[PDB]
Amino acid sequence: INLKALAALAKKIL
Repeated sequence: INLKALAALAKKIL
């Protein structure tokens, strides 16, 4: 999935 990549992406905002 690139949705939990998407959640990890919001996630890597800090």
